[PDB]
Amino acid sequence: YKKPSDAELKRTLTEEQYQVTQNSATEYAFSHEYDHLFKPGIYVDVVSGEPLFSSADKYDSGSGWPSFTRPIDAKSVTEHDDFSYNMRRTEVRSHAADSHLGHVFPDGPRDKGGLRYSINGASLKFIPLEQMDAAGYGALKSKVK
Ligand SMILES: CNC(=O)[C@H](CC[S@@](C)=O)NC(C)=O
Ligand SMILES: CNC(=O)[C@H](CC[S@@](C)=O)NC(C)=O
Repeated sequence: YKKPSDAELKRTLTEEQYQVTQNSATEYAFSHEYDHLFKPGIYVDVVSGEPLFSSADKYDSGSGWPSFTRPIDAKSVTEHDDFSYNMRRTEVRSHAADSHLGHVFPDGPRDKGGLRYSINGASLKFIPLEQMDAAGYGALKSKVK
């Protein structure tokens, strides 16, 4: 409920950020750095800068995309069913900017809830633990492992 026009996004995002978040174009498995990033911090929507994921919940599923057991809060994302490409899938988008993020699957680690949020790295901006104050995310420094 807080998204710019596509033309504004076209001039402010990279081609990969644009195609993934605005056209739901899945990045190639293993292609984004965030697939192999495991440092403390938060992952935010590239469009709104709203907090989406904590480093605490990030894990390697071996899929080739950033994987998380949960969003930072259920409120941060919007999920819906998708029956395209002949599949039953649940798409995940950010709440405020409504960016396409990826999909959620019921094959995540059971000790952490059983869900795998499979997210394009291109849909995210990583904010390191240390920069979280300077960038306005002080109050979430404690969701971070
Ligand atoms: C290759 N990755 C896995 O098998 C991951 C690792 C889980 S975490 C909690 O370290 N497990 C699953 C179910 O994807
Ligand atoms: C079973 N895997 C898929 O359907 C994945 C979705 C990954 S998340 C990042 O949307 N898509 C492809 C094209 O392999």
